[PDB]
Amino acid sequence: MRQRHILFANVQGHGHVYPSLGLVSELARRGHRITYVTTPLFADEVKAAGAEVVLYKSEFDDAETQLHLVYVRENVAILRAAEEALGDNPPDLVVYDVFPFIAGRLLAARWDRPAVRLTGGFAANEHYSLFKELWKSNGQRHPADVEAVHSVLVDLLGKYGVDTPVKEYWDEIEGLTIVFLPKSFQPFAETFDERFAFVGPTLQPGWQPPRPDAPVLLVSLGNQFNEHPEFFRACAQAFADTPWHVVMAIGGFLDPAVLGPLPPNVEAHQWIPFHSVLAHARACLTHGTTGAVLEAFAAGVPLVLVPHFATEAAPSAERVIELGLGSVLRPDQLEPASIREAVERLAADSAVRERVRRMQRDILSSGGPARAADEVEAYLGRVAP
Amino acid sequence: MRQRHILFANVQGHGHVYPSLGLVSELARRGHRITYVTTPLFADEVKAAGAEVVLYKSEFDTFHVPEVVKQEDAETQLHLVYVRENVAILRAAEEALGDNPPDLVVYDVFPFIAGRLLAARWDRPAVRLTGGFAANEHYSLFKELWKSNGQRHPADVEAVHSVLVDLLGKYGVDTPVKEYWDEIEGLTIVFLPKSFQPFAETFDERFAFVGPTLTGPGWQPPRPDAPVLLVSLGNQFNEHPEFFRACAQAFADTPWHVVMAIGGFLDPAVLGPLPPNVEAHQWIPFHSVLAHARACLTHGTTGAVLEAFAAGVPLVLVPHFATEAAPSAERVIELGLGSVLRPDQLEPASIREAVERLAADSAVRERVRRMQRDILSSGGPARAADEVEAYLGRVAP
Ligand SMILES: [Ca+2]
Ligand SMILES: [Ca+2]
Ligand SMILES: [Cl-]
Repeated sequence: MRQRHILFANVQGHGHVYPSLGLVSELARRGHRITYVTTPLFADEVKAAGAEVVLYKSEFDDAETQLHLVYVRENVAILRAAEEALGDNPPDLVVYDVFPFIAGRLLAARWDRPAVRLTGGFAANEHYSLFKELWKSNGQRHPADVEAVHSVLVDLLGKYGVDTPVKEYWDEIEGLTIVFLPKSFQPFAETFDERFAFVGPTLQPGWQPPRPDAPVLLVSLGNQFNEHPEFFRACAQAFADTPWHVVMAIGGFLDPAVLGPLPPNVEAHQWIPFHSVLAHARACLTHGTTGAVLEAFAAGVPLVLVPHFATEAAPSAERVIELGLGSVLRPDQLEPASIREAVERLAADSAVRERVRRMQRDILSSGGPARAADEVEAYLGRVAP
Repeated sequence: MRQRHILFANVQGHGHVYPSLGLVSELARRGHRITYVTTPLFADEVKAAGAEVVLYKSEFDTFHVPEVVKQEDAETQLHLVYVRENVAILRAAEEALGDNPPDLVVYDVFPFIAGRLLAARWDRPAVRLTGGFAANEHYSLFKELWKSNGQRHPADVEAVHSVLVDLLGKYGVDTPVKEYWDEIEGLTIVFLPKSFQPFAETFDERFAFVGPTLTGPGWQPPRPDAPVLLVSLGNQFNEHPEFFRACAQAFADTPWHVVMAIGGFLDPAVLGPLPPNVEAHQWIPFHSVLAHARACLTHGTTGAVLEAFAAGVPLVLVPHFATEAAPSAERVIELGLGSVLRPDQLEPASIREAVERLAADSAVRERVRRMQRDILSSGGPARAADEVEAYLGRVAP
């Protein structure tokens, strides 16, 4: 009955953009006007999803204070991009990813508009915060307790008539937070109140196994920038002369020729349709970021993780192990025979398999992009009648 | 809505199964028990979508080699295999569900005889699905095809008619065969945007035009403003390496960057050395490439067409590569959303000039952008699930 003008505040990067786009499309499907702040790198992708784009220039084009400060400057960059573009015509709603939460909430404070937080990672409240656990494990102070960071945030927050102490503002919970995870994957899930919606992951003729009885393995380390020909060769060697059929997605940087001849039961591709392979897979060998792990569990496929290939993968990998949904290979266990052994043990573990099938069920019932849009619209109902 | 037991009856084949799958998942998300009739070839895909599988044995396992080179009555044989395939699905579903029928039968248009007979015998409401044009008293793609082929309606062929009268009678149906064939379902979910439908204005509220299930490690172009062409002929069982080589030749030493998706049956090594601005892959993520593309050169199946238009990319069509592509291809040309190349028009220079002309055509550009908006506003699986749940509310709450 109402068209809403909805502004997305998001940082550039595959991991931050991709999970959001299903929601952007479902809201545009519903007749809402989507504006989305991003860089030229993701502009075309965001427009294809149905949104109008506001371009910002990314900063990513004492080491931790510098990581902290640039983080602040990136929020400032997105903040100023959105203000200049929208100007004397505020949107109805600000939806922002956790990374630019400074930008998002300040836009909402400056326009007097409600906001929604988006997260493709674990939710935070007073009982669990992944960010607090990370700072702790690295012996870092909370950024708010860092003078140089604290100083800039005081200035920034004052400009926007915010007098809230920096550490508290930092820890405030949004009116609504859409969490793109199934609830059972969330640490301390039971403590998370009504303002948190665990909606799960957003998600060519496809690939078909050449031999219908063959156990299928998917190997992927994402679309890496740095190249691991050695690992893919070791995987090829590991499953040569076994009943397995192995599909290796090597990304857009590595030339499949580089891997040399492959046996007939191993295939390598820069790009593969992941879900079509996972639908047939008995296991998946992967880096273990949140995205990768949930795609596998959405298809009921147990995991062997190699989290040293992905820096973000640590918390997600840790959770997989914690829940008994997969195993992990250390960098000293990457000889072909070791890879084989780990994959076979995991694939044969019927306890892990049943846990993963229950996770598949929890993903399915989570609700997806349609529910995430229903949540957005419902929220707008409450704070904007 | 309370959990319902919903049965999907579908034929095997990517073009029939894939568009249905978004709806399957969205219904399963809502708590519904989904059972889905298919073959082993698609059993994994359907299970991953959230359905339990009832297997059937396809006539097309062994009707591969009987009809390739025709003797006289090949036309009649084609109709008879269609009927047998409907019967294969009907028998499998009845055997599997036995004395415990589902609450609702959702059938694809190809097995409509199976779907409607299951619904009659079980005394249940039914929903029709189609990935192609809807039919009513004003328009029927099949009637136009038979007409253009100079062949009789299958109901007017003696061998087919006799089988069908007998089968219908076994389900307490004495409706004349041709009349029955044309009856309109209580609800039809059409996976097309309404504007793409011929005689769209004549379709009443029993037809929901929900559009294609939408698309979306991302591929990036080599320069920000590189003109990008996507070339795809689908997952061709046939080797057309010459065409891909011709495409590569066409754009060598031009600023274009060409991405060729050659499918899972062709080794890209077969193509030989490619120019540095041309890349070939068995699989590519179509959406990532289309988001940057200025044009798409494609066979013109309804699936591939709507994918291109979802991204606002105009098409150059080569429909002779896919017999299934003629209706969609003709619609694209009729609407001015693309051009077409014939078999004699496939020399490299012909390909390059055709693509350049199409990509520069502002009028096409604008009509395609209107089609993109239609598709984006069509509603998709969430709307399709809403329509199914609402229909249940009315006819079997
Ligand atoms: Ca891009
Ligand atoms: Ca299959
Ligand atoms: Cl129809």
